[PDB]
Amino acid sequence: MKQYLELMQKVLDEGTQKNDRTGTGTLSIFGHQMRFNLQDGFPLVTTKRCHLRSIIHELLWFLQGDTNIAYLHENNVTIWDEWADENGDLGPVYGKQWRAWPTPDGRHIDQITTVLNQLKNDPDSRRIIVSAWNVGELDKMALAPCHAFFQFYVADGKLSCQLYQRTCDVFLGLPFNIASYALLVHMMAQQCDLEVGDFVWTGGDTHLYSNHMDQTHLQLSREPRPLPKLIIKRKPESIFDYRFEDFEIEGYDPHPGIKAPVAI
Amino acid sequence: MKQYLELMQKVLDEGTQKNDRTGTGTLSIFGHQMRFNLQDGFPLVTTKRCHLRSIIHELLWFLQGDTNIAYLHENNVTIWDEWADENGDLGPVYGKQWRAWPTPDGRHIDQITTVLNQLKNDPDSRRIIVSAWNVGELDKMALAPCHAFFQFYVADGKLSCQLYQRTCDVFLGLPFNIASYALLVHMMAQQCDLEVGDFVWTGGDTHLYSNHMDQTHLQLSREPRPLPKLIIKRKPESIFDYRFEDFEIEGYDPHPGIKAPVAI
Repeated sequence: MKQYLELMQKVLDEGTQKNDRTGTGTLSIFGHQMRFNLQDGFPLVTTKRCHLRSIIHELLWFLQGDTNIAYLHENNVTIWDEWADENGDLGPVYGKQWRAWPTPDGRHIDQITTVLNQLKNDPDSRRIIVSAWNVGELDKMALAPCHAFFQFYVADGKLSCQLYQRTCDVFLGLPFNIASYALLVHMMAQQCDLEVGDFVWTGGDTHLYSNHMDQTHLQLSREPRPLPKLIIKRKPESIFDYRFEDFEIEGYDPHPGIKAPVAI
Repeated sequence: MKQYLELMQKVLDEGTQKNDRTGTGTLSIFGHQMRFNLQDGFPLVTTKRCHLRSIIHELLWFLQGDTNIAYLHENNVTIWDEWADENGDLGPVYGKQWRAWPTPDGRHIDQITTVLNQLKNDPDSRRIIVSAWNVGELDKMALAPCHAFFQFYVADGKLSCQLYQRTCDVFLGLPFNIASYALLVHMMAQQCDLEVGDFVWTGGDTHLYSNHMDQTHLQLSREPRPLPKLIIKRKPESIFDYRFEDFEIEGYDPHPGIKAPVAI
């Protein structure tokens, strides 16, 4: 997409050379923001073939709040295998914080229900927020939250959402990340009888790995195509009742997929 | 400053009309980002007279972690009086989370020391973060964090910082907000023997109150002047040992101050 390709080019033109968790070098910039008007189409990259299968399953999994990968495994979703232990546990990652943030007084805060409550009764609230950045539980998580915090906003009958992504592998992870949150906005909007607004993506350490340079140049040589349209076949009673089959994508005509090799 | 005035104009041109905590109407946009290269000068607005007295005291107060306004009062800083109770308490606001985030297992996490530890031993970390958004303690705070989360970044010997501001009164609060964080970056950089980089400001619900429109148009008619220079007269042994007198501003030549009337 235009916004995505412009970010790739920006990292290439302005990125500084360094390293990551000590391994593969990277070109990186700090601080970036882009906006996707969801009324213009579902933001699924077209300059390379992407699939929504894992994205959808992971999101439904997040919303359920169970951090064991059992559900993902039953559906052959393996993106979390790398971080899961023998029992399939990941510690209190995303879902646990979204649905049951533990407080010092023994309570479990349901941030998703809280946000829906706010969108329904106080849509102009300036604190319709979900945070996965639970400082007191970071050490127990298999992975510190990458999509760390997000906020909702309502205006002119439309729901918008801004995500703060602390770290981002532009080539491998970003396409997945944008589609995931765009899907969440559509689901939240449907439950609130609102139209979709903008998805605002804000990033911290935004980078391209050195071994993805040829792949990036290849993608940049391709012309973006019209964005597809997301179709929600059913209207569930609540945000926790969506099913994999409820989602469909129309008019998706991407360029060939590009593999993303990673070092270990 | 150029960046500040451009935001004012953007809210005027693109802002949507609505309301706040039910009271004064506002013009607002959602999602914005601007960057201040601290090497170009200290970002203290010049199109209206600003003072750093309260800003400095509040920051030193944050760093100490005590949320009682006693210190502020002793120095005639009254910006928190509005929210403090009879005893001068505010609940677990900013400072408490910065220095002693309570965990469910009975610990108090010092995020400031953690960040300094990271800048010293792992400057390329993609999670050098401080969060004040403690979901489990929001109800006990006199005010939910407005400057909610910030992240540091190091490149080419320079320290950068990005702040996520969930809500922002562009006319009254923003000038204060930018200077406060710019000061923190300078202090953090000095302690780490680094040069200052960029301060990246990211906002959520960014607005202008209806009763600040004339004031905004007046400020927009004024030409920004060269930014001043921050002078740190001393080099403390740690981030917790700064004193009010350690800071001085040179070359500050602003336009006259503009009062900001607020409804109650």
